[PDB]
Amino acid sequence: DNYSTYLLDIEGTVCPISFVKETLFPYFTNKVPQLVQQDTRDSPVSNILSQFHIDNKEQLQAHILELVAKDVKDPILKQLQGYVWAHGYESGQIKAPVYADAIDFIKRKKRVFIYSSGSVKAQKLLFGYVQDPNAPAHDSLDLNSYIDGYFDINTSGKKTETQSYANILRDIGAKASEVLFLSDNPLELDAAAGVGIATGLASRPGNAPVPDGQKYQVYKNFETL
Ligand SMILES: [Mg+2]
Repeated sequence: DNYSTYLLDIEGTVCPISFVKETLFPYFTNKVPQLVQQDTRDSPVSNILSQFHIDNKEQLQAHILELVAKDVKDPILKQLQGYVWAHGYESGQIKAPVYADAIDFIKRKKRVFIYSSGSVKAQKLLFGYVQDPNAPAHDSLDLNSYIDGYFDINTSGKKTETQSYANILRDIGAKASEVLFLSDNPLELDAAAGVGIATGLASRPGNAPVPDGQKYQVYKNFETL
């Protein structure tokens, strides 16, 4: 095809932007009280919880819920989230709603890398438990065997800085002209375009509107790519 490699944003690009707020955050916040109130010092979750450095369980419970409500990027929160979400996914309580055409795209393209604000471990977990478009309530699908790599803010830098894309090109080992980057955020695409990577503006139901006067090619789905 036109490109050797594809770089994909997650939220608003391959997954509905509604997933994190309608499903992941509420799932996690509903589980918090039980895990905090049950206090066995020797647990794998107990080691995570101790890294908040708050001994009072009422204060700890309130603090965790505050961090979620204020969208605070605390790595101890992300680990706690990872632990709760892993069990949610493994138990079948949650499934990642990847668009049917994004599933097909990932399965057919030869070189596919993910770049997201979520950590690499969280991305791998999301792509391991994908909702089956043919039967949402049946078993989830594993797309990890179709993904060649994952990038996050820690591995590569901020999504709006050109340098971050230079870091990804180094790790991908591809000429910038051979890479297409798909994202719903124009500021990400602008950063990518600074190092010569081709760009495409993903448009999905629930995303912020696309202004009439805008420079990027718009993709409503990935069937034509
Ligand atoms: Mg996005």
